[PDB]
Formats: sequence, structure tokens, C-alpha cells
Amino acid sequence: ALEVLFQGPHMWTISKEYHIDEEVGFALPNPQENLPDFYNDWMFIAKHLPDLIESGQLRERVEKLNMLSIDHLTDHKSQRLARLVLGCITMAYVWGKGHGDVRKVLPRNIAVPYCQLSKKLELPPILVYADCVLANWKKKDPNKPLTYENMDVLFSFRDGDCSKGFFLVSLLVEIAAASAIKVIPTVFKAMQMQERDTLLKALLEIASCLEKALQVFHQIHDHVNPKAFFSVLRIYLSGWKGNPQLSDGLVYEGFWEDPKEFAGGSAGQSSVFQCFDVLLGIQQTGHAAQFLQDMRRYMPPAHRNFLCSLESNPSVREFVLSKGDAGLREAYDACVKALVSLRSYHLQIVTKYILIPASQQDLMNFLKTVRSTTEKSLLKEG
Amino acid sequence: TISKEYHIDEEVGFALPNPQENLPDFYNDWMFIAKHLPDLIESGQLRERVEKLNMLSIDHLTDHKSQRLARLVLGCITMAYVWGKGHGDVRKVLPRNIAVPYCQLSKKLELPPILVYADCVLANWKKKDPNKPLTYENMDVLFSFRDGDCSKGFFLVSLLVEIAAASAIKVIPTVFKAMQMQERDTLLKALLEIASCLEKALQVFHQIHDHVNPKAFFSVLRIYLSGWKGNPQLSDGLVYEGFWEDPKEFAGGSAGQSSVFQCFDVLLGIQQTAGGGHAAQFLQDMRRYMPPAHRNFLCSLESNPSVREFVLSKGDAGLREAYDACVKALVSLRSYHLQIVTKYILIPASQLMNFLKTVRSTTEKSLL
Ligand code: HEM
Ligand code: HEM
Ligand SMILES: O[C@@H](c1cn(-c2ccccc2)nn1)c1c(C2CC2)sc2cncn12
Ligand SMILES: O[C@@H](c1cn(-c2ccccc2)nn1)c1c(C2CC2)sc2cncn12
Repeated sequence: ALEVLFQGPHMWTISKEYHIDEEVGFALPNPQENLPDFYNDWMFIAKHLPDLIESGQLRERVEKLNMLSIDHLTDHKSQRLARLVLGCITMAYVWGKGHGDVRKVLPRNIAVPYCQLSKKLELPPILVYADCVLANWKKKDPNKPLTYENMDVLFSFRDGDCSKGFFLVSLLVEIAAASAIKVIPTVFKAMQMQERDTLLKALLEIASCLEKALQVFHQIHDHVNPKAFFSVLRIYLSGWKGNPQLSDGLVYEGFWEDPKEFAGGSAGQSSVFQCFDVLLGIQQTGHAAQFLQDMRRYMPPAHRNFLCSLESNPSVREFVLSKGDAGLREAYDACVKALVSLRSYHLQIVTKYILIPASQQDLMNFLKTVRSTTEKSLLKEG
Repeated sequence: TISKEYHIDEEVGFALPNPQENLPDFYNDWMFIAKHLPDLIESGQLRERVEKLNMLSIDHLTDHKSQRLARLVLGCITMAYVWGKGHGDVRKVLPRNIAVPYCQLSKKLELPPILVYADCVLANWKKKDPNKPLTYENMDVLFSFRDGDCSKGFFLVSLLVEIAAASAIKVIPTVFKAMQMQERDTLLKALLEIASCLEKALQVFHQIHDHVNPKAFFSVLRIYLSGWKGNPQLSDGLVYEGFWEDPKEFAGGSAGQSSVFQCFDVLLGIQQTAGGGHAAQFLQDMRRYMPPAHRNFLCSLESNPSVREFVLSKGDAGLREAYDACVKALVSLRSYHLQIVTKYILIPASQLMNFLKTVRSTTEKSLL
């Protein structure tokens, strides 16, 4: 960071200041399962959101809370758990049973420490992908590997909402894509040094990682069901930006005067997918371009910094295009075709889990626009 | 010192140092129109002169300084074409012979195909006498839109403020190195030096009253500075004929595109681009309208540790007082700016503010 100010933007190494783990990548490694005893009143509500919502007792338990100070959350891992705890509670409070009865005012005893801890971590006071995906997980047995069977989420909204399935499959894909992040400094160093064979090997390794990530994504069908995702999980993931149910935003009582509008949790907030579009020169950032640029403001600041540092580095696409090297172009296209495959598989999933259940009781245009931009980035056709 | 890759000058800072006054003879057809925009617009001959142009290739613009002059030339012509005499008759289609090389040269420089602060302020200037100093008397702009539009006054005062603020940019590496090295006295000296520079920049800003007038700014210059993003006059954007199929929407020139003012908010931890407000979104978007090296510098400043969090964590009154000197100087600049926008915009309209008051409020709320 100091050396980039003096010698210029050059990603010869991935700095610890970017908060990318060698193993989990953009995910929070080994998230905290428990908070200090001082916050047991928050932890009780968050760990019992399904029963509290169903019994109609949730809003009362939130309203009858004492305002706890965020000063007892010393380290980042505990501040991130608190963010996930308060975030999950806020969604449950605002949406309730999830059938029309909204709450446009968040109680001061929860809204004050929430916006305080949110300001500390530079994140909006709404549940984000970094909370319910990147920090909402644990290993059942630490010695066993990071697989679905050896993992669990920390919080759910309703019984049978498929929260574990949806969040853990997204996380397992994040970790699969993370192995290609280690290859990024190799790409920039080989471009600077003009090591063509090294760059080719690096581009093929990134493609190999994104191909393995598509295989991981097939597990969605075994852990999520269309009725539960559309009818239940979708509601608790909804935000208050451009929403007819909370047209002016949410009142963060004791923190802001007027209601504030924030976008709901979105996989458009995933730092790993945005960093491959940046790396490969896919100019993703129209409505889709604006949405993805905005979703960076919903990512952890170290990850938001990593994305802009990747944009400050030379273009891998322009470099490949300028070399008149078929093997290098074929390797670059392997990376692009792996992203097109992921986006195309994703559209198939959104048809099964959103488009079809909706017919049996937009965002399709966003995903088709993203995929179209990825496919139009190929040099030789796919 | 800050890397040469950031394109910050020791003297002018974010401004383009010694901008090129003339383009190669191959582009004399562009230069004739641009240098005669006041007469060509008034006579109604400008749109015809643009439509009767041959499509020139951008390949004869070899170095950056000439590519930036071409961007200023094509940009000024584009505003004059779209807005014409500036009284309702808009042009929703930009001719292929100008729109094609404009979007081509814009793609090269990573800038949108619309006139930006980097064109009409940072690269739209010359020294009357090179040996004399960089003062109003010894300076002039390269292009104007209409006679009596106060283009020289508005653009040169903005530029003179940019250069006044530039002297505090040299102090930035000193701040970060002293935080890393834990040199408290060095950090205090550096914070006071930055405050000194932002105090001197407020003095420079007073010249606006001597070189701009409310009637000419509101009635004339404002029109040519207007863009096509959220504009009821070009609701769908502009057609860049021979480059894009559908009309594209781009924001007009804005001092929100100044890299020097954004870098002091980043340095001092004023979260201007946070909260999800209209002001936070606008300032984040305006980074896409800055030269990429300057956009990279802003990002590099964000990647560095927080000076505000560091000062807050030390329980050091002298250090907090020095940090607050920097913040109070930015509040003073923003408050003086609001006074100017009342005289030059709010009052002439009776015969924007919410954005500037939201920015200033965020700066004041940052005091310790
Ligand atoms: C139950 C299955 C899934 C459904 C119904 C689903 C739905 C959606 C929707 C509606 C969006 C649009 C953005 C928004 O409005 O929030 C989106 C975007 C996205 N999703 Fe999924 N998703 C599923 C599984 C996954 C998984 C497992 C991943 C892996 C991390 C993933 C990665 C992405 C990415 C990266 C985007 C951003 C746009 C893009 O870059 O393609 N999705 N998803
Ligand atoms: C004739 C006098 C001036 C008027 C009427 C004026 C007007 C405005 C307006 C309307 C905006 C809002 C952004 C937009 O809509 O584009 C703005 C922003 C701004 N102006 Fe001025 N301006 C004047 C002089 C100056 C000068 C001389 C400077 C010095 C560089 C300056 C610096 C700024 C900055 C930095 C912003 C961005 C917001 C902020 O950080 O405070 N202005 N100005
Ligand atoms: O973007 C989120 C989302 C939004 N909808 C959605 C469903 C129906 C109607 C409207 C919207 N579904 N999922 C999302 C994740 C949440 C945890 C952050 S994880 C992930 C992977 N793909 C999408 N998402
Ligand atoms: O922000 C720009 C602006 C916007 N308006 C404006 C006036 C009336 C109604 C709406 C908008 N005036 N100026 C601006 C500069 C443009 C040339 C790049 S230079 C500078 C210094 N202070 C502000 N600006």
C-alpha cells in the first residue's frame, strides 16, 4: 500500500491488507460461532428466529431488548459475527412472517448498535453476502476438510427455508474460485517480465479453477428446493431500495432522522466473480453495470480495495490481443468460456428456482446481460 | 514521492502541465471549428460545419498531450453541436464523422465521450508568458463557447484552486510514512502543512467574484456545461452515430470530477462516498469521469490505512487538533462554495444545494 504510492500500481504479490485467505479466499476464515456473554440476549433471538417468527413472539423480543454497547466486540471476527447476528434479526423484524405485515421502523436498542458496528466495518446496516455467506459458517470437525458434510451455517430464518443449502453452496463456490486468486500475481508479474509461457500456464490454471467451480455449483439441486427458495428464503433476503413495501426505506431509530434505502443481499456483492471480470477485461461495470458498481459499496472495504487495485493494473485482455499468439488467446478464452459456462448454468438455476415457481403462485434481463457481456469478450468464438 | 504513473505534477498537481496549444496540421478542420465556436454558434453555421466534416483518423495523435487537446477540441465541439445557440433546439444525434473519432479517442484515454473537468479545466489553459508565474494575469484558456460567457473566469479560477490544493498532495506520502513508522511529530507537522495549503486555497477561491458574473454564468456557461444523463432535454441520451446503436447517457462536466477534492476526503477519512445517499453515489460515479491515473491514485489512497482512525486511536490532543485543522479548512472551503452557488445559481434562478450541503455536513460531522 505504501510501496504502491511510491512505485505505482503493481500487484507482484497479494498483500495481507486485502484480507484474502490462501484457502477460503474472500470468505471469512474460521468465523466466530459465539459472542461474549454480554450479548446473550442478541444471540438467543438470532439462534431462534424460526420459532420466534412462527410463534409471533419475535417483534416483542426485539422491542423488549436493552441497548447493548458495541464496545465489548474487541476483534474483527466478533464484530463480523455481531453484524451477521443483528443483520439476521433486522430482516426477521422488518419482514416478520413474510406475508405483507412490514415494520418500517427499526427499534433504537437494535438500530443504534447495528449502524454503529456497520459504520465501524464500513458496511451498510443491512444483511449482505459478506454476512450470510462469507461469515455464516462453521466446520463440524476442524480436522475434516471443507466439504458440505463437514460444514454448517450459523443462522437461519425459517424452518425448511433451505438457508443452509443456499448459503453453503454459494460459499463452496466462493472457495472453489479462490484457488484462482493465488494465480493473479503470477499473471501480472509474467506480463511485466514478458514471460509468455508463464502467462499461458497461469491463464490455464485460472481456467482450471473456474471449471472446477462449475462442478461445485451442481450441488444446489441437492440442498435447495424451488418452493422453499421462492416462497420463503427470497422474502428474508429482500431489501429496502426501490421496494414498494418500504418505498422510502427503513427508519434506523436513534441513528438517522429520515428513512434510509439499502439494497438487499445479492451475489452481485461477491468479490470473487467481480475480480475475474476485472482481471479478464470484461467491462461489466447500463442498469447491470451500475448495479455491479453499486454492489462494491456492499463488500468489505479490503475486498473493495482489491477490486480497484486490479483495475489500476495493466490489462491482461489488451496484452493478449496485442501479441498475435494463438496459444495465449486460447488460454485467455479458456478463462472467459469458464465464466460463460458458470453464468449460463446460473441462468438455468434461476429458471428452476425463480422463473418457474413465480408462474405457479427483470433479474433475468440482468443475468442475460451479464452473460452476454462475458460471451462477447471471447477472442475466437466458443 | 508519489509515482510518476499517477500523473500528478510537482507544480500543477492533477492539472495537465503545459497543455498543447495546437494539434497537427491533419486536424486543422477540427481546430478551425473549436477556435471559432462563439462566432459559428451565433451565426448558426456551427452545425453545418460539423455535418460537412470528413471523418479524420485518431492515429495522427501520437502523444498523450495531443490526445488530450483533441479530446478538449472534440468535446467543446460536441457540446456546441448538441446545445446549439442554447435555447431549446437540441440535437439528439451526433454526426458519424465526429462521433466515431470522439468515442475512439475517448476509449483510448478511458474517458466518457463528453466534455469533462479534466478537459475544460485541467487541459484548457496556457501561460501568456512562460517566465512569468502561474497567476490569473499570466494565464488564459484555450477554448470558449460564447462571447461574454465568463469561460476564462470560471475555468481559470477552478484551475488556480486546483494548483493551490496541489501543494498539499506532496505531503500525502509523508503522512502515510509517518503513520507506518510511528513518527508522531512528523505526522503532526504534515497534518498542519496540509491544513496550511487548504487555508491558502480558500484565499484563491475569492477571485471568482472578480472574473465571473451571475447573469453570464447562469444564462450562458451553464448551458454548454450541461450533459445528457437524467436530462429532460435528451431523456434517452445522445446518439453516437457510427459507434453505438442505442443513445448513451453521460453526465455533464462537474467539479465533482476534481481529483484533488476527493483525495482530501479520502486522506482525512471523510466517508463522502458512503451512506448510499445521492451525494455519495454521484461522487463515486464522477471518478469514472476522471483520468484513469488519477482514478488509480484515489483507489491507492483508499487502500492505505485510515489517518482518521489512527488519530482517534492515539489519545493525543495535539494530533487531533492538527487533524481538525485539516477538516475545518475543508468545511470552510465547502461553506464558502455554498455562498458562491447562492449568488451564481440560486438567486439568478429566482429572476444541487442539497448536494453541496450534504457534502459540507459530512465534512463537519468528521471533526473530533
Ligand atoms: C438457488 C440457486 C440460486 C438462485 C435462485 C440464484 C439467484 C440469483 C439472482 C436472482 C441474482 C441476481 C442478483 C440479485 O438481484 O440479487 C443472482 C446473481 C448472481 N449469482 Fe446466483 N443464485 C443461485 C445460486 C448461486 C450460487 C450457488 C452462486 C455462487 C457463488 C451464485 C452466484 C451468482 C453471482 C456471482 C451473481 C452475480 C451476477 C453474475 O456475475 O453472474 N448464484 N443469483
Ligand atoms: C462561479 C462559481 C461556482 C459555481 C456557481 C459552482 C457551482 C457548483 C455546483 C452547481 C456544484 C455541484 C456539482 C454539479 O452539479 O456539477 C459544484 C461542485 C463543486 N465545486 Fe463549485 N462552483 C463554482 C466555483 C468553484 C471553484 C472555483 C472550485 C474550485 C476548484 C469549485 C469546486 C467544487 C468542488 C470540489 C465541487 C464538488 C463538491 C465538493 O466537494 O464540495 N467550485 N460547484
Ligand atoms: O442475490 C441474492 C439473491 C436474491 N434472490 C432473489 C430471489 C427471488 C427474487 C428476487 C431475488 N435470490 N438470491 C443471493 C444471495 C444472498 C445471500 C446474499 S447468495 C446468492 C447466489 N445467487 C444469488 N444470491
Ligand atoms: O460542477 C460544475 C458545474 C455545474 N454547474 C451548474 C450550474 C447551474 C446548474 C447546474 C449545474 N456549474 N458548474 C463545474 C465545472 C464544470 C466545467 C466542468 S468547473 C466547476 C467549479 N465548481 C463547479 N464546477
